[PDB]
Amino acid sequence: DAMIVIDGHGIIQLFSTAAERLFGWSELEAIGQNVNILMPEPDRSRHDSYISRYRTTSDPHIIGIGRIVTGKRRDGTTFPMHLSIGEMQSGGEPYFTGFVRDLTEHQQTQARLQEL
Ligand code: HEM
Repeated sequence: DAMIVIDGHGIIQLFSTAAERLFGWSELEAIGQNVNILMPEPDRSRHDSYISRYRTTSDPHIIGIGRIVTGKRRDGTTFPMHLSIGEMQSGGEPYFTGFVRDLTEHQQTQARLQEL
């Protein structure tokens, strides 16, 4: 699906091919950018606090729990996507791997069936 790996500060570490197609950023452009560039406000400005809250409390909220959210493409367009993150440790520091399943087609099919 699309895959993104970030470090404990929300910085993109790895960014898969399918992620590039989905979000519109190339791997080099994406890497080193904060994961919040992938979501609209008000979430964008808060994401760091979310990662910060968890880091500090050690109390999971959305770890291993998939939820539907609104993502943002490079061109400004937004779209619903299913997201699940796994926590992993490497080199002593924590990393988070997210799997994204695009849901636009589902949202359109559902909107359309409702309209008809
Ligand atoms: C691109 C669309 C995304 C949106 C809209 C989004 C939104 C959110 C929200 C609302 C929260 C906190 C929810 C709560 O308090 O229960 C959160 C937490 C978090 N997100 Fe995201 N996120 C996005 C993508 C990502 C990705 C791709 C990663 C991992 C590579 C990620 C990593 C995290 C982490 C580490 C937390 C903290 C977990 C916790 O507090 O339990 N997010 N996100």
